[PDB]
Formats: sequence, C-alpha cells, structure tokens
Amino acid sequence: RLMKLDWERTGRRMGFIDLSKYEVWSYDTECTGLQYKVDKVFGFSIATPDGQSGYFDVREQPESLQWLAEQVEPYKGTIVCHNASFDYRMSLHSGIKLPLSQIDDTGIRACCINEHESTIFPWTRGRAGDYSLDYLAKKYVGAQKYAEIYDELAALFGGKATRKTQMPNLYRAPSGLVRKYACPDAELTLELWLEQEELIKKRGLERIVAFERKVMPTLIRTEARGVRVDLDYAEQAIFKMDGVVRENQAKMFALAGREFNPNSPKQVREVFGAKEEGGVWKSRDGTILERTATGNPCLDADALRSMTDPLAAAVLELRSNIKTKDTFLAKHVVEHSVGGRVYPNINQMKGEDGGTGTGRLSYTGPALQQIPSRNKRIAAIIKPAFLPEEGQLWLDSDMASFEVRIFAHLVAAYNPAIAKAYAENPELDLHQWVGDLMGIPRNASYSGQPNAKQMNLGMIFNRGDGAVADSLGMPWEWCEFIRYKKAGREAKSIIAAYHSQIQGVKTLATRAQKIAEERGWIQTAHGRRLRFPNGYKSYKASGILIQATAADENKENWLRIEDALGSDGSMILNTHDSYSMSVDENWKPIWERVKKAVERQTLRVPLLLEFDGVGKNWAEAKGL
Repeated sequence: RLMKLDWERTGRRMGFIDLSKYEVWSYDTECTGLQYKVDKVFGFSIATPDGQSGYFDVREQPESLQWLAEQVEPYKGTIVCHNASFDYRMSLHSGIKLPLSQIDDTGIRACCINEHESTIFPWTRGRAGDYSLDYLAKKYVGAQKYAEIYDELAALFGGKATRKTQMPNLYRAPSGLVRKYACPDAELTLELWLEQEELIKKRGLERIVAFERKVMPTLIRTEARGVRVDLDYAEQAIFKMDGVVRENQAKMFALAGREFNPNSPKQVREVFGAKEEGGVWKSRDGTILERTATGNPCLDADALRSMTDPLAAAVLELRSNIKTKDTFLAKHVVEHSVGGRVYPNINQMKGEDGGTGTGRLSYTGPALQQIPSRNKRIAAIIKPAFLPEEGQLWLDSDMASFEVRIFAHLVAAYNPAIAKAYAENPELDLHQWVGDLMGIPRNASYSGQPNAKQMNLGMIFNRGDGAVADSLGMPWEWCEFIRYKKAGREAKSIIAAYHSQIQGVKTLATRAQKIAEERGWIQTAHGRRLRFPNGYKSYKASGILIQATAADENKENWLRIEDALGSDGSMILNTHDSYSMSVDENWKPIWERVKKAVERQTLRVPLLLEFDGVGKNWAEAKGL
C-alpha cells in the first residue's frame, strides 16, 4: 500500500540474524503491564531496513535474550523505539541492557516535526489526533495494522476489539497471536522513523532533533533512578489532606449558601446562578459561558478559572485537593510505590498543562509539578514525604526569576540598556528596574494603582490593552466587533508611557508576529520550530517564544547539573524553576560546583542558580 518495503512478503519470520549489517533497526517490547520495577518483559519484536521482522516470546524461547545481548554488545548503529523511555526501562528491569546513547524515539521526533498533532484549530475535522504510533504511522506513512488481530483477541478475552482494551491481555494470549500483533508494531515504527528522516532532512530540523536526542539519556536515567519516599509519613499526610478537604468543602458550601454535590452538573449550574437570555449564558458574576455539545452552559475548569467568583476558586481548590489526597498520595505514592520509592514518568515534550508546542517537560504518577506553590500549607503537608538518597542530604535550588530573564534577553536585542543593567547588577529585578524608570511601584499597594510587575507580565503573555487595564483595576469596558475588553483612557496612557521608557518590548512582539504570519513559523536559538498555521494565534508569537526559549535552557540545566554532580550526587527532580539534588554530607563543595556549572552569561542577561536550603527531606530544605 505504497511503502518502501512489503512486509507481508518478507517479514514476520526473522530469526537470530546478524544485526550489525544495519545502520538502524526497530525495537519494541511487550510487557505484563505498565508499572516499572514491577511488570516484566515477556517478549519483544524487531524490524530491519530490508524487510525482515520477528517476534520472540522470551518465556517460551529464552535463547533469544542470549542472541539479543550478543547482537547488541558490538552494535554501533541506531536503535529505534516509539517510547524509548518505556522500552529501555522495562528491558532494564528484565535484564536486557541496551546501549542507551544509541536509542532513538519516534514520538520525540514527531514532536519536533509538528507540535500540533492534537491542537484543535477552528478548521479541524474529527477527533483530536495525538502522538500514538497508530496515528502517526497512518498520517505520515499511510499504513495501519489489520483489524483481524484485535477481533481474534476480543474473541479470546472479551472486551472491545481495540488496542486500548486488549493490551492488558497480551501476556495471556498464545505467542503466535502476539506475533501477529507485535511484528507490524516494529514495522510501522521503522517505517515512521524512515519517513521522519526525509521530513527532518527536507525541513532543516537537524538542530532541534539533535538537541532532544542529547537530552534523552539524562531524562531516562533520572526516570529509571526514581525518587525515595517516606511511606510512614505519607499515610499521615493522607489524614492531613482529610482535614484540608473538609475545610475546602465548608468554604465552598459557604460561598454557595447551601450544601451541594460538585459532581452534579445540575447543582453546579444552580450554585453559580447560570441563567440564559437572548441566546447567552451568564453565571452570577457576569461571566459569559460557552455551551456544551449537549447544549448546557459549560462550567468546566477552563470556565471556572475565567470567573472572578470566589466560589469558582473554591470548587477548583476542592477538586485539586481531592486529586492530591486520592490520586497523588494514596495511589501514586502509597499504593504504586516500589521498595520505598516512586518512579514517575517524565514526558520530555509535553508540559505541565498538556500542551506540546513548547519545549516543556512534565511528570506523571505522581505529578510532582502539581504540588502547589502559592499554598504553602499543602506543600508543607506533602513535601516531607520525599527523601534524599540514603546517607545524603536534600539540596534545593532555584533558577531565580527565570522566565523574566528570558524576556529581558529577547528584548535586550532591541535595547542595550537591559543588557547593561543586568551587567552591573546580575541580581537585578526587572520589575523593580522598570518601576524605577516610569516612577511607579513594583507592586500594587492600592486598587487601580499601576505597577511594573503587571505591566511586564502583560507583555510577556501578549495581552491586549483592556486585558492589561483589567489586571490593573483601571477603567475598561466590553465592546462588539465579536466581544473584547476595550481599555480606558487612563490605561492606554500608561501602556503608551511604558513603550516610551522601555524601548524594544513592542519590537519583540511585532517582529515575532510578523515572521509568524509571513514565513509561517519562528524558532528558538536552539532551533525549536514554533508553527502558526494560517497565522492562527500569531499575536501570541513572542510570548510562546519565551516559554520555548526558557524550556530550552531548562533542558540545558539538567544536562549541566547531571554532569556537575557526577559521583558526588544525583538530581532528584525539577519542578517549575526549582532543582532538587541528593548530595553528600559535605555539601558546600558539591553545591559550588553545580552553581558555577549552571550559572552562565551566554545569553544577553545572566542565568543565576540561587541556593534554597538543605535538609533531611524536601520540606526541610525549603524551610517549611
């Protein structure tokens, strides 16, 4: 069906062939489940660039691990998996040592090539699209697994005849069936990797593709190491969250005037006062609600966040703390822990919000980035559950004012004063440095008082003049066009005065949006391509550049820390702009090496790593 190889003629029967005769080959594991350090590999499959492919049940045929180890020890070429982290770790636990610097990831390559596989544009047709192998193979090589195996599986086990339903069953099926399932997987993976070479070659993505490949071993190593936990405390924390939830509930019933079930869509419509008029749905705080497909007024999380109603923040707070007690604590740290540690997965390309279009990484199971930062009470309940390595101390540090320095550096191209200001005072606070020039304060003391922080943050998130006015408490009002926030007379004066005292901020926004509209994309200095199909949301161009450049330099941090610790320690984790490390008891020499290895002046403004504290666990290092 228009493919390089014809796998049905040549494949599915490969044996202990010689793999050194290839520059690339495919690899795919089948495991008893998904839990690292618990489930084990039960078989695997490999495809070769000359039409061969094979599957081996390691239980029935243990001669194939010996051949594998033999093939892999001299092998100098590229190994391809779709999920390099999963395949390499499940193998490692099962005693299959692959050379990690030689593994490649079809899904990370897919993100470098188009970050919007799941983005819903105003013109899309169907369901989302994603980074699964089935979907990327269909879209890029036009290939697809035959549905006959899923039917055979369902006839054996029961459920829907789908990959999602039948994967948990594969180690229970006869190996000739898993051979029909697993061989095309390695075939489609190698054909995907082959077609990505062309697209990466034709589109000049060699730099960002190489960068993420350089990053990958440092995250799989970290992923495989895990974080040590204190489970005896963790059970105590679930009793503390109990009280925190009971309070969240009381505060929420108070704001509604009654008790109710936040899980009943009807009662949540009642407490927020959702009324319809002339085709429009409003909630009691005046917010205009969109409709659900079912025609109901939509009160999802995106809508709650857009309200000023305190009841919205209360609902979201209660949902969040329930998820922290039940999913974060009970399930991921207490239940699924293994020998006193937890092993979350690190998504190298998907950020904390599920967005793919920025270099951001993010944890799952437990989601360590989802411990709050503006509620020190919750962090103080959770963070004592996380421990350094046995014998070591917990060192916490912070990239100070990270995303603002990235901003300063991009606009520093069009303003040498910003570069010189940070040169004299490397610890300069950009907000205070702008307030000190406009004659306005860094922060608000009174409502309606203009401040530098809110100004600076409205340039960072490309924000219209009314959005800026609103964040300041300055007069504004709604207007048709269809609906938008029109800035008042007093707000357009400070925004204009802002762009006169701070030259270059407007040039950042405009050149970024322009190039996004002409050429179709812009790029970080590491070469991450940020794409704006049909100029969609192109006015956001400069802000997204900041998130991406700051995510580039964050992956640059892991590389530099992991190297600087060496044998003296290990990076525990990274949340937001913070970096935790397990270090030896003589910690000051180790810390000063990490600090000089990370702190750099290779951008237009310095990057600083500021010490945060040391302790016997995560909370104590932070001072809680």
